[PDB]
Amino acid sequence: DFDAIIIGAGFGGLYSLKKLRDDFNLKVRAFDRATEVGGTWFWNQYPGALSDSETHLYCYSWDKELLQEMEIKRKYISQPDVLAYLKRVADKHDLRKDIQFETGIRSAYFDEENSFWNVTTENDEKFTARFLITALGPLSSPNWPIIKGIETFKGELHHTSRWPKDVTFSGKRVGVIGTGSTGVQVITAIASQVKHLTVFQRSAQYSVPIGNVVMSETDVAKIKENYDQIWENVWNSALGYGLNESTLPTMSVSAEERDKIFEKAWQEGGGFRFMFETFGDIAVDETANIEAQNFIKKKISEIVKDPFVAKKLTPTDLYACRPLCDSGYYEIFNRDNVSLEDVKANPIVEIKEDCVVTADGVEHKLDMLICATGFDAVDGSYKRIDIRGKDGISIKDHWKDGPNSYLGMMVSNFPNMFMVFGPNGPLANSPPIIETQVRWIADLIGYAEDHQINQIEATKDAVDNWTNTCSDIANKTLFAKAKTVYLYMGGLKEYRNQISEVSNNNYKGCLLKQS
Ligand SMILES: Cc1cc2nc3c(=O)[nH]c(=O)nc-3n(C[C@H](O)[C@H](O)[C@H](O)COP(=O)(O)OP(=O)(O)OC[C@H]3O[C@@H](n4cnc5c(N)ncnc54)[C@H](O)[C@@H]3O)c2cc1C
Ligand SMILES: NC(=O)C1=CN([C@@H]2O[C@H](COP(=O)(O)OP(=O)(O)OC[C@H]3O[C@@H](n4cnc5c(N)ncnc54)[C@H](OP(=O)(O)O)[C@@H]3O)[C@@H](O)[C@H]2O)C=CC1
Repeated sequence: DFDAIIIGAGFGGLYSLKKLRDDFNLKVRAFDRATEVGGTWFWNQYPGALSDSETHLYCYSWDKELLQEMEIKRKYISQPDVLAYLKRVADKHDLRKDIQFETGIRSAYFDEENSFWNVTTENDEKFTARFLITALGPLSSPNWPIIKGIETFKGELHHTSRWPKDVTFSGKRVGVIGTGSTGVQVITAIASQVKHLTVFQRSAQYSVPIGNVVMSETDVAKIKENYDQIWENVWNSALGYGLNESTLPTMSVSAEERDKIFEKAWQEGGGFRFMFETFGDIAVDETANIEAQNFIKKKISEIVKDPFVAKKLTPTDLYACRPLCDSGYYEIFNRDNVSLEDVKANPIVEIKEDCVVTADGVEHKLDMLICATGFDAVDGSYKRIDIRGKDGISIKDHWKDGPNSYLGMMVSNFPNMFMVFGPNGPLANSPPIIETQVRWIADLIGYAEDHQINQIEATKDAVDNWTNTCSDIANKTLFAKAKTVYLYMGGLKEYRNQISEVSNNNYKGCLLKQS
């Protein structure tokens, strides 16, 4: 028996464990398939892996001594350094003694008689707990491209999600399929290391410089001396990225003024900075969105000296989402050892023992093929567990059409289960989201223990209520004319207001059962 079982030992699961064990004195065990803490920062060790958030904000805020001890080496933080940070958190707070590593959870079945969860590992070990905390992260299974003959390739074949140690690039012909955030990071990191690089691009996206520079001891001292105000700014913001979130309409200033504002953000770096510190309506007004696109289009044409390559890199969609972030991506395509293939116009039709074949019949001979082709959607990690709630309803069937929840944390028919960084949550920097959710869930569990209530479940109506306010906010946005509602788009501050009103009003929308 435990009071709570936690699935996952990334950012989300580690603070869940700290909060429930040490602040609410509950008996807790966490599980992870990994051999070490860190979650996605343990699993994802591909070349160029880098935070989107600046280093001083991509971390916990709840341990003030840890903040003052923070290593802030560069403006953004690389994967080995995030992993080392989370390892330090687990060291300082004695967390691993209550984490069972190398242990996958195969099933969790709710026992309506006892009002607790029966949790079974992949090695048939059974544990019981009143509450189930699912901290599964935003990514499900690695998505491989479905291409005839991929199994015949005899060279090195790697998905970015399983990047092996000891990979060497010198002298090799390498291909990369995929040009999302991970593909851009990999391509930028390895182009100078390989004999030849072929990029297989299905859809060009916009990318802005990230501006990753070293941090002087003075830069760092200025942050740490003001850290309380910095976090207060996070909690009162929509995105939690430390931005000065603009209200200025894009088309309310002159062309010369507009160019200077975009250039300012371009030089300082960051994708959210470009989209939301410049002007206030780029995600809302079609004309504003096109102006932002055209700024980046002009940059691509200036950086990439061959205009035919520049055209291939230039996105074609009418409206644009938030741009990627890079450390020298477009410059890569000026190199003599880089070839860009548009596989919308010239699709991949076959992989053979030594090559990728495109529809023009060209054999692209490769020593190594890197699939930066992404992951299944967030609800996949839930459906990959055999989770059965009331009446034995499985989460696979409950979410057959997509995920739906209350506040991003509670699922109807699944009592005493609480999601951390689950579907239908806010779009903001993730550590502040996870801290917000862990603290709300722990307060709810604490109120349960005080009031002797043993079953907490959100109602069908509350879920539909949450789905509607997500739909209503999203429909003021361009993001239907671009690439169930997966995200609450009201921002971090309003999300915290939303869940504060629920807890202040006796957990409206939650069925509470007393024993
Ligand atoms: C390179 C990179 C940069 C990023 N930068 C940012 C950024 O700047 N800002 C931002 O907001 N987000 C960013 N993200 C995304 C987000 O911050 C991370 O996904 C975040 O660390 C998620 O933490 P988590 O604990 O919620 O999930 P994860 O770190 O994904 O941890 C989930 C864990 O659950 C375990 N698990 C799952 N199913 C089971 C099971 N059945 N049994 C046992 N264990 C299981 C997994 O093994 C995994 O270890 C970035 C992601 C990457 C890859
Ligand atoms: N640094 C990071 O990696 C971070 C990632 N994230 C999130 O993590 C998730 C994963 O990012 P990423 O790993 O880049 O995965 P993405 O899904 O974002 O991009 C996948 C890439 O592979 C291409 N692709 C997929 N299938 C095929 C195919 N069959 N043939 C050819 N090309 C294909 C896609 O092209 P198309 O566009 O045509 O499908 C796209 O270019 C995203 O949701 C991202 O927002 C968030 C923060 C940081």
